[PDB]
Amino acid sequence: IFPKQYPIINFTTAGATVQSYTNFIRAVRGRLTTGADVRHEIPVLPNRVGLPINQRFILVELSNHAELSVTLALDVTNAYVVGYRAGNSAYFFHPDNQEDAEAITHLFTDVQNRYTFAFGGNYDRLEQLAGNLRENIELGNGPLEEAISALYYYSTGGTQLPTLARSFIICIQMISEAARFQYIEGEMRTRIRYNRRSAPDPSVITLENSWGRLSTAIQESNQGAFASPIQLQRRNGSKFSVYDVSILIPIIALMVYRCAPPPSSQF
Ligand SMILES: Cc1nc2c(=O)[nH]c(N)nc2o1
Repeated sequence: IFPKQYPIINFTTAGATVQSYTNFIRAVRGRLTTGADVRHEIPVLPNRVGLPINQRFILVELSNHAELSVTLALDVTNAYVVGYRAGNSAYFFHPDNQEDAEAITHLFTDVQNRYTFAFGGNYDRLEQLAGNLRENIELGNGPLEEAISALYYYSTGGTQLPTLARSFIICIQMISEAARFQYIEGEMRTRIRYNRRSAPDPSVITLENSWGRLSTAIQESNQGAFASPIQLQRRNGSKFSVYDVSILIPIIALMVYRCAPPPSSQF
C-alpha cells in the first residue's frame, strides 16, 4: 500500500455536543505537532524545510448526519487545507509552487478519479468564487453539515462553484482556524451548544488575518515583550493593541515556524 498513511481523525455532524467538538479539535492539535518546540510556552509547527513527505499531511474524516464521508487533507506545517476526497474522487487546490505540487502527489493516491482546481483555496481567491466574504458566510454545526454534503456532491454534478468555495471556507475556519486559535474553537463551541449558526465577528476575522504575523512576533519577542504593538480587532470592530505574549496565551494555540529556535528553551 502507500508508504505509510497519514493519521486520520473522525468527526460527525450528528451528536452536536460541545465536548465532542472540543475532543475533535484537541485531537487535531496534538496530531499536528509532537508537543516539543515551544516559543515562550506556545507550541510551534514543524519546519517544512526538513519535513519529509511522510510527515507532511494529516487527514480529517467528516461524517454527515445522512451518512456521508469526506476526508480533508491538512498540511502539518500550517494546518493548510490542500484538498479532499469525496468517496473515490479527489480534488486538490492549485499549488503555489513546485515543491508543494510534488508534495501533493501523495494524498489519496488510491482514488479512481483525481482532480486539481485552477484556483487556490486561499481566502482571497476562495471568497471571489463564493461571491461572499467570510463575514457573510455563517459558521456552526448547521453550516458545517451543509458544507460536508456539498463537497461530497461535487463529483455527481450538482456542484455550483460558488457554493463549493463557500463550503470550503466553512470547513477551513471550523477545523483549521479553530485549531490555530483556542478563541475560535470556543466560538464554535458556543454556537454548537445553543444550536446557534452565525457569521464570524471582527475579532475572529482579524485573528485569522493575523495568525502568521502573531507567530512571527511571538517568536522574535525578547522575553515575551513585543517589539511593536500589534493592533488586533475587538468583537465590535474597535481595534485594540496587544503588547505581550501573555495576552495571547489563552488565544493562540499553534504557531508556524518562523526563525530558528533559541537555545532550545523547551525542557
Ligand atoms: C488554515 C487554512 N487557511 C486556508 C486558506 O485560506 N485556504 C486553504 N486552502 N486552506 C487553508 O487552511
